[PDB]
Amino acid sequence: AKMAFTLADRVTEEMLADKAALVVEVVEENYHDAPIVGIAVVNEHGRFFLRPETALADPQFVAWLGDETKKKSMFDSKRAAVALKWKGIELCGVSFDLLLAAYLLDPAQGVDDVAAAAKMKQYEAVRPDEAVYGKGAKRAVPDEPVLAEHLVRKAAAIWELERPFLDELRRNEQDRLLVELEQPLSSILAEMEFAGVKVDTKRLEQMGKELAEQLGTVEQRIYELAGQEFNINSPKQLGVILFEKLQLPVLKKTKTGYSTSADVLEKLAPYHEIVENILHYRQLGKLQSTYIEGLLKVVRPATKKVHTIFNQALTQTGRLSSTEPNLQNIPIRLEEGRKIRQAFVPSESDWLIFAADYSQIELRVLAHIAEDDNLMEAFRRDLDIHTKTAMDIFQVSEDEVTPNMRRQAKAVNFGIVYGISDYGLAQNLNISRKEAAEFIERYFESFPGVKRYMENIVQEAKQKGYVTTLLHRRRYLPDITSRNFNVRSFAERMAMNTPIQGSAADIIKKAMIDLNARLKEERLQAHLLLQVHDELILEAPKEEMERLCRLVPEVMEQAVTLRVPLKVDYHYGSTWYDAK
DNA sequence: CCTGACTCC
DNA sequence: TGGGAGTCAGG
Repeated sequence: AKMAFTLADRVTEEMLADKAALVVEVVEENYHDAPIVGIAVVNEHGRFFLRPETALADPQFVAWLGDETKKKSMFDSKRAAVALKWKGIELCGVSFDLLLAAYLLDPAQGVDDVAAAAKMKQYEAVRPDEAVYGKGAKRAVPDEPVLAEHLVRKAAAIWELERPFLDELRRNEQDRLLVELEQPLSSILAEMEFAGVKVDTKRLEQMGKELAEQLGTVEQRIYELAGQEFNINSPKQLGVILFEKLQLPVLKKTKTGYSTSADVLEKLAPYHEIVENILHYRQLGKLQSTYIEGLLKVVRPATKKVHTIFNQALTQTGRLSSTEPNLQNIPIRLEEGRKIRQAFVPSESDWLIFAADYSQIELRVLAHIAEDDNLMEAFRRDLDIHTKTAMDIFQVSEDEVTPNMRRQAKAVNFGIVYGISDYGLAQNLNISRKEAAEFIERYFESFPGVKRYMENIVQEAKQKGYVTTLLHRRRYLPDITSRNFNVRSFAERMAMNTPIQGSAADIIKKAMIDLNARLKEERLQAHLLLQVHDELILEAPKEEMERLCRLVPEVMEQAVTLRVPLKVDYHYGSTWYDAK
């Protein structure tokens, strides 16, 4: 705990070396248009702290930040990059991101500050951010000498930890996953977040006004049916109405009381008509609270854009997540909610939304990894995979598959990927459990390679302690040999599912990198707006639709080569709603 | 604050 | 007794 550093008043030349650890500190969790509170640089020549007002107005330092040949090691470079974009400054030459390095080494550690990464290599000459800034209403930037030391210690940590982290990644055969996939993707996500998505607020506000009316009507219908007013949004009060007043059967309990889950309420419809009304109300209520009000609260009013933050270092499987607002859970399944998408529009006149989605990428990945002959052959023929499973399960010709049979078979196909049990499948489909069990037993008899994969992958997890994806992402599963059935079983389902979900994540991430390259190469104005796990959303001048119709699916389908084809569907239109 | 509701993949 | 997420109101 004896670290010399220079608290500089102006920028000097020795601060602009062609390799440095750089800290551009943004303390607000949402870094969009957020203040930069301080800057640290550590390099061959020493350690430096700079005041943003100085350094970000210094044409020399700004030149250095944007010089691609001046290499920077950072932690969470996307945060710095975006915060600098809001200040009108370009950051290039980031060659190492410790956040992403830590994430690839072990997603379970939940590393979100430099101290937590440093802990992976027993480096303790740096403090947690929460310790320096405090939490909640106590959160605050400390006095300059304290801030400065903290920023410098974070930079010094990055400086000393780069080699050890790269050394383990390389030993794990994950170094390319970092340098050629995650770090390039970070820059692309930075572009997407900063560009944002334009919102039709007049349309959203009108929809909210009508929703309020409808909510009120449904609400009063519910009180009439219930014979009493209560808070419908309180599972506790609801549970009293349903299971005590109306004496409906109790199908499930949770740790706190009667369950009122959608699954449960659906099964109560043969008993009382009120449950259907209540489901409708809770649906409409979430629309109003989250997709009207919540969304309007985060729109930047002068530009009418919303700027999500894609968390790249959070999920245990390699997926992104999306926050403040979450733009990866915009309604689509019910027409009532789907119309929310009418409010998501192009950012320029005479532009259109272009949405491209992988068809059944998880099942194609399963087919590939399990190398199951019958499943691979179906995909090579582009036979409807749900129709095919229905034929095997029910043992019928293709022309005998009722839409109900296909409905059930779809539930089987997707459920196998999550390790569904017969209980779960019976409840999902609301069918006989004896029958549900027979569906699963017949599925594995028809796709024996999948059965072998599920057995082999759990054996692998037990022997190695972790499972891996196509592009060498890992997930450690230290509970896989627990003597406790629930704990062990959950870990076995993670072993089964993670190579599937995680490889699908790998593939779309690489597609984004390849797509951006192709877009720039061809000087197209089109650009990415969102990723939604197995979907990519873009906007572009209307003139460019013809090109994207060929280019986007092609790049997505060719991202990796599997033993089965990848297939991508696509649509475009005047709003996200219309891109279907 | 957690829990259980809704939303998405 | 179904894998991975985030936000919301109620309590």
